[PDB]
Amino acid sequence: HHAPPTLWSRVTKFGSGWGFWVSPTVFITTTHVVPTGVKEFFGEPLSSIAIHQAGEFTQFRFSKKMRPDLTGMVLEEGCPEGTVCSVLIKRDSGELLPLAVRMGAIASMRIQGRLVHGQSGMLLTGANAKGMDLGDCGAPYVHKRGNDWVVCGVHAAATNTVVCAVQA
Repeated sequence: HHAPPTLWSRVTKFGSGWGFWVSPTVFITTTHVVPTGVKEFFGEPLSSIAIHQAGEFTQFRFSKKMRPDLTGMVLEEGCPEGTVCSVLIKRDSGELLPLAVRMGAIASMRIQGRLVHGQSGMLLTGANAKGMDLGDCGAPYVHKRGNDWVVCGVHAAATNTVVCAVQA
């Protein structure tokens, strides 16, 4: 399943990586790419943003509609084992690079001394261009269930194995 243009339009440069608009008001990213010592995100003051973060997953809920062009989509805490997700990687040039990954177990993992609630996966070589393999932290892990796309994690770590941070 190819991610449609509106789905890619949710992937947004943020901090030292990327994040993803789940809805007009909800933005998700990986905690370690979030800038510190700032007074605003996307021009909105801290006092107008509800933060929900843990385990390398960060969610922002803005008090104002920031992306009213978007429908609200489902964010899930990971996905069933064996799901094939696409990691929606974008280059600075705007080139789109969906990377297929076979997902494994949701688990608690220590990664470089930080507690990560995440899901491991293995890149699906057979579903990516030859040689297309491992600043992309925060890219969303998505999959299509029935008629709807679901987001289930944000890119956090890699070595042919990857980990997305997850949160409900």
